[PDB]
Amino acid sequence: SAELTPILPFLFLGNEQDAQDLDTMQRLNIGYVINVTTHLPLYHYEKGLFNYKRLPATDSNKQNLRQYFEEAFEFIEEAHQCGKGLLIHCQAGVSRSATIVIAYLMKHTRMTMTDAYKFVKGKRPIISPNLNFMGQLLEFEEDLNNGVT
Amino acid sequence: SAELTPILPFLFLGNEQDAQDLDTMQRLNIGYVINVTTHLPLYHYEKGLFNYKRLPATDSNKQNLRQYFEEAFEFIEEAHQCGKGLLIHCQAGVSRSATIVIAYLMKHTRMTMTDAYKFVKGKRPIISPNLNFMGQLLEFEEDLNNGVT
Amino acid sequence: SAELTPILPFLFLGNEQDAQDLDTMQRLNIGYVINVTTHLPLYHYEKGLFNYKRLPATDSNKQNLRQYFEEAFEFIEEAHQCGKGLLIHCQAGVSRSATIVIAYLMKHTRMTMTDAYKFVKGKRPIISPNLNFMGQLLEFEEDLNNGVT
Amino acid sequence: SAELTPILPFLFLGNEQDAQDLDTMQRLNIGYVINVTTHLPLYHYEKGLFNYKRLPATDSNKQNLRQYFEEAFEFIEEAHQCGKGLLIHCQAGVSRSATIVIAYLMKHTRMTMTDAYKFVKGKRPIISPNLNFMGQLLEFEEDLNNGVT
Repeated sequence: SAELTPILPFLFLGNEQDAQDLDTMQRLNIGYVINVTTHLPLYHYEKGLFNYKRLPATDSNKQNLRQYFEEAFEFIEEAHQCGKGLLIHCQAGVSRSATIVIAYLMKHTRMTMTDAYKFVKGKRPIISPNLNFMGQLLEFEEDLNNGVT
Repeated sequence: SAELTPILPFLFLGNEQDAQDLDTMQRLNIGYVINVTTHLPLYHYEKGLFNYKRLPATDSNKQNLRQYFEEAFEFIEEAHQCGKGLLIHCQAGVSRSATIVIAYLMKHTRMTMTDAYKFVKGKRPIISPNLNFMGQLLEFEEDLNNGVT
Repeated sequence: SAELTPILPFLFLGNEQDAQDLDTMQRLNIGYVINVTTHLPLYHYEKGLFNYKRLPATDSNKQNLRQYFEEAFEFIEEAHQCGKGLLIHCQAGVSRSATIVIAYLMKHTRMTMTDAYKFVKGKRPIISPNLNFMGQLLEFEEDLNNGVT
Repeated sequence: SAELTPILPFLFLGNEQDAQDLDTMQRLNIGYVINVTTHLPLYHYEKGLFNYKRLPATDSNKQNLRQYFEEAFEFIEEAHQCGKGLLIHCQAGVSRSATIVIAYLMKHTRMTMTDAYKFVKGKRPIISPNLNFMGQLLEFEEDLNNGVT
């Protein structure tokens, strides 16, 4: 399967198997995990080693991900400001979780949607957010451009 | 091997190799060809069997295909009205030709983008991603949904 | 369906679906809703988040909309003077609600009836007030021109 | 967007780059151009497609733009009456051209300065600050509020 992807030094995009790799996460100084699924466990919750957030979304055509953008960015920024890394994952690292990372890059590194997509896809070539999510990323771009978030 | 792909009784999608299958073209009653590249030959041109239109695109970062939509739709319709089939092809991955097919299904059979995409990909499972064309289709969808002329 | 239409920075024209989209309304800083129907609910009334006004009109050939113009304008102006936006809707955003917006623009931005129509239609191409309403907009123009309101 | 900006059905605002987009101009039915610089070319002049007016300003300390308002309004109106669009452009930041657009909205659609500014910036989020033009618009607002001719 595809390896865990460093996006920034403190932000890693991955799949459910990555979220179980305790040794890798501790090597990378990860202290925060975002699980972008309704149904997966928070792996290693009971060892109390990470701070977790669930964004309980499906990968469907009606799922609203935009509603979770602000919360996710705040959590990435919490990890960032205290010098820890954050792992964000869904099942494959292809769609839900990639959409959140692209959006983070749009807001916080001011990349266009196209540039943030290519930035992530260059690092993790299997990403492919569904068209619903792609439409949300375009509306998010509009709203960022007009100062509307 | 493979061959060109039925989309509607009068509309077929294919790649570079598929366009060279003169036997399949005649059996499927294809009378019209759209070649969505600047550099490929008009296959079978010298035989004088078909009506051609070249849309001289590239599969590049800034290629505008929306500009050709109205012209391609008119030519599909002229074949439709004549009782002949039209093949639209580009190259391996069918990214440019699929973009125009999806557009035609969105405008003329009123499918949403996601539904037209799924309709085409169900028939033609390999569609190379192109973020630029995907964005032109999402904008074309917004325009159709808003009733823009 | 057509997307919600910003007419002015504090005035949005929409359909019944738009009036349910709580997240969009709060993003747009909407604090006021006008519902131009007799029979639809005031969506989200029970969350006590918006100020509402019902203009309980039908889309018929006998319906008097002029009688509601002054009330609607006062409400739009309440929203405007306190720095909030207003969403006005009927079922489709096509006829009743569009007529009210066109009339607001005639009185408060001094647009002719033709110019206010084209202004709204340019932003929301699906609008089409019925001929009864169009006749009322013309007599409203007369009364504005003569100072008779 | 990467092109000129609709303000009213017949009035568009843009920069140096936007003025060079001959396809966008024709598609939007722009027949008229106001170039608010002393030094830029009249783009597309040799094609004989458009009616031009140069307002030979600079974006400087003491540049008076108020002096051109009446002339620019007459030209906008001539286009409006003709059924054609008018593009007004200057350079990156659109400070001079936006000043004239805001002036026209204040005089002809009677928006307050702040509301006209917000209307334009909502459509065109980058407006370079110019304290001198802002002061001219504030004095023009006072004149209009006092009924000065």
